[PDB]
Amino acid sequence: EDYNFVFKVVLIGESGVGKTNLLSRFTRNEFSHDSRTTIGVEFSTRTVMLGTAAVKAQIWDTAGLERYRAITSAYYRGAVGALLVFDLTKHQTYAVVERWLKELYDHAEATIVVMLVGNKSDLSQAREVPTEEARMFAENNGLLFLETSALDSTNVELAFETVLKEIFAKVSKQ
Ligand SMILES: Nc1nc2c(ncn2[C@@H]2O[C@H](COP(=O)(O)OP(=O)(O)O)[C@@H](O)[C@H]2O)c(=O)[nH]1
Ligand SMILES: [Mg+2]
Repeated sequence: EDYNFVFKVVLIGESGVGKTNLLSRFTRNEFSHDSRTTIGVEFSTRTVMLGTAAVKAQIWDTAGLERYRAITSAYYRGAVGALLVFDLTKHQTYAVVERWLKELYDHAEATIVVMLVGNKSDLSQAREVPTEEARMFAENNGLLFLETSALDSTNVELAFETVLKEIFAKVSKQ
């Protein structure tokens, strides 16, 4: 229980993109295919060293994020980070990224650090979203960017640590 900050980081994007498995990989180094999940919303935690600061990352996840729900407001409330995940082998999951941003900014504060994540990079042979295209989008929209694989661990820790360093930088100036 050595930590100085608690950072709430929510995972968002279409179902099937890998959000639950980015959580499990980062927090438990685990990867399932059909994940046992509780009803509604959950989080898992991981303490991370940022230089000499101890930060407790609170990673939030759910299966039904969906604007009609009463719970959406509470889900986003107090979030200082977000990973907006798409499946790089499914163009459709990336085509709705703008819509997810809008949903996110209706409920999160503008200071939230957002990373656009292209997941399933181990399947880059079957890619439908050029890295360059996704990268420019993120730059035009004030989003950090990375491609990850929750399956092969590529960039998962880096994804989370980059968001967390950006949050810490930011909140130090608040
Ligand atoms: N090849 C590959 N499959 C993945 C990856 N991440 C998740 N999956 C699979 O995609 C499916 C959905 O992933 P899940 O974590 O439940 O996504 P969620 O619906 O966004 O929470 C499951 O079969 C996962 O095992 C990845 O990085 N690579
Ligand atoms: Mg899930």
